[PDB]
Amino acid sequence: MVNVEEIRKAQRAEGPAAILAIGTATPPNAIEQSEYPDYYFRVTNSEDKVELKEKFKRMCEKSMIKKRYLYLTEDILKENPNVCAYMATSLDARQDMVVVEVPKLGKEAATRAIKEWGQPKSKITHLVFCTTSGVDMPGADYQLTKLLGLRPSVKRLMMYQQGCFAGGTVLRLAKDLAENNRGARVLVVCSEITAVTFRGPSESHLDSLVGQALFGDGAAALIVGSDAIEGIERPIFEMVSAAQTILPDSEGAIDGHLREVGLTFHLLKDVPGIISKNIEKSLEEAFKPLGITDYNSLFWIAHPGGPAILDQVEAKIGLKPEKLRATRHVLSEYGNMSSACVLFILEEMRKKSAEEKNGTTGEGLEWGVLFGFGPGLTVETVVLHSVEA
Amino acid sequence: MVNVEEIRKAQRAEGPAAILAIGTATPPNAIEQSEYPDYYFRVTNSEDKVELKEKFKRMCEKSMIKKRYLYLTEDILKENPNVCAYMATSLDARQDMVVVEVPKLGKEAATRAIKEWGQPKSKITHLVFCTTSGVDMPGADYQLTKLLGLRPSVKRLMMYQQGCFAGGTVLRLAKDLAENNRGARVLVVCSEITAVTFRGPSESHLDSLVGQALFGDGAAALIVGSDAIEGIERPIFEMVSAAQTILPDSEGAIDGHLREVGLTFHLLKDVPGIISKNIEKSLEEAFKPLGITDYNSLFWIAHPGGPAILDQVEAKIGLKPEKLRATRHVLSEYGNMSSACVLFILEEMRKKSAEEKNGTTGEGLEWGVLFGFGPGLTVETVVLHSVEA
Repeated sequence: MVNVEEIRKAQRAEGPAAILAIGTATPPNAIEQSEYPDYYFRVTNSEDKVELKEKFKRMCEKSMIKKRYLYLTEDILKENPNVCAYMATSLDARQDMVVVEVPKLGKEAATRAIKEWGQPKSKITHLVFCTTSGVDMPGADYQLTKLLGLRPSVKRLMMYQQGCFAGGTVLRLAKDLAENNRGARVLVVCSEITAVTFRGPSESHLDSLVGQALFGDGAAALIVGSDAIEGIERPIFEMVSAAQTILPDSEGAIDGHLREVGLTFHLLKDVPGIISKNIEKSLEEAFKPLGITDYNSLFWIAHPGGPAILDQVEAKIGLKPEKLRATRHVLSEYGNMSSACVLFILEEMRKKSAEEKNGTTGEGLEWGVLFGFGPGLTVETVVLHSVEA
Repeated sequence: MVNVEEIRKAQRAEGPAAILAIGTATPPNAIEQSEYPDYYFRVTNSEDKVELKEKFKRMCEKSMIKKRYLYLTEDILKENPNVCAYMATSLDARQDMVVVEVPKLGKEAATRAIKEWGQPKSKITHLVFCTTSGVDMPGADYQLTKLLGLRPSVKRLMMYQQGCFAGGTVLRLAKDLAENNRGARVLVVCSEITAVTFRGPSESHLDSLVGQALFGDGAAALIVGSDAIEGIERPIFEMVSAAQTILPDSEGAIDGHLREVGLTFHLLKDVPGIISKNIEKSLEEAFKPLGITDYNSLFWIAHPGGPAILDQVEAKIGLKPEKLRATRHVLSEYGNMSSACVLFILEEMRKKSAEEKNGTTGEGLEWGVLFGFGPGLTVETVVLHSVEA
């Protein structure tokens, strides 16, 4: 009767997966980085710590961040004083905020992506939801499904407690979902809210302090699919390959623990040095098979974990000073939004390329690379193809 | 130069994903269910609550569970008295146990699966790790990678805080990973440790009490891959399709929150009734395309959330009394091991089928169905194809 070989050929999709739409959203309130050290040491009641404040001023001035959007307001902090301490029990209060706000912000981003896409919500077949802020059952994927009114039977993948590399991961995931399933349209959402990590300062833990200087909130959403319907859907970027690796002997370079005091962060040794030392190996594995050896001929998307990472990668690889313009722009305007960052950078890049009338969505270039960096020292490497503009 | 269309055709695999190996592992200590009511009310210092103890006795006697394996021993509870209270802050103590024990147990199962597979560990290209017990960064996937000595560059998917349906989810995930990537061999691990949910009894929360009667520990591992190398690798079950849906108007049927007191569980209304009312719709969606309408002609794997779910599905669908033998056997010998359960049942089924000299790994039958049930009231439905013996 029926053969699994024929079933398999019919159920799989045809060509490479493409990003068909992008949307972004942030909390309403942006705080200027120039103002943040005064603000932070005030609402954490740490004005006594003059030495520490001077270090944090340097951190914020060095961050190359102009502003960040933050769900956490002074009013919310007044209501939650255990969140303001370096270490006070506050996991429940932080969860109460984030289990609601993460899918809410994610919905805002998704609605925008779906608007650009222009297709009925009912055509979405898959949902990949990613966050590093909070956990619950059922998860944020379920909540977003309900908020948006997606079909029941949407195939969901809930990616919790992922960390900063996961912008690459959700792309790796959506690629396989879209390419292996003929009519698949994958909604991808990364939604990040720093209420789970915000805390007061400790002179014993300066690395936690740098986190307070860098992390901001935001959500990004994509529609990903193979075999775009002509005249109706329009690819923006196509995916070619997606890799992931653990950088050698980088054990506790970036750690995060979910405790009674919320999510703690540890950031040790030469994270910028570790990434810079190793990144060319990931470049070569990705591009040597394509016959590409000049990395300046690529359009670049890198997770802006901090400006020192970008600077040292640029110096190591010998990138022209403007290659990381898009990445530095979202670092400047949004700060480090963990997993969502890299997707904001894709949006920045295709918008700027259009306004500057480059020939393609990737700054006029054909091939590009997207990097996520995060705990494990994990690096995600996605090879992208631009589309003619 | 090179065209992405040809690259795509070369980089994807040919046939359907197959389970190539199965391994399981449990903590060393099993507690007889006949002894559990006395034990539990003793170590939680609740012997005063005679009324509640009799209720719990009814629960354990009704559970159709003979024993469970438990990482938590009386010695560990004595060292962690805040875990024994119904409500005491204890998340840190539970995380400390589970962030270590979950990948440790997973490694045991994985080593067993790899032994059966018989191929070098270095041939593993992907790792899907699933747990509902604890979260950390980097995750249990990173830890398992380090424990097993997998290649860096193994492509990892860390599935946290998933719940009891996730045995289905990891199959759904591994299917797309294996089928979309030509040489891919996917290590799948589900590892579940109930130290995160163990707590004392409360007459105000009887639904928490049923969890104390049902949940046990365990880990299961699979190797999944397409295009098995003939004479070297041996498919056990092949995957045909994988679906996921949210049962209508089942809102708070199964909830779990991760709080300062650990993981709390809420289990409301007629979970068995909700599942039974809706399950034929998932059967029909899965099997109508294959021309199959007699659900007794399938080999069955169902998540044993409780014996009432099994009994009511059986009655509703009109299943022969022996169809759920394999599922009921692992319920009896292991209890409810959340996401790992369904994988233990696959192992039971193919082992029993072999010892009974049935014509196939699925009790002599060609087609089968695997169900995962969990929060959202989510049901995962996987269509399986057995292999000749």
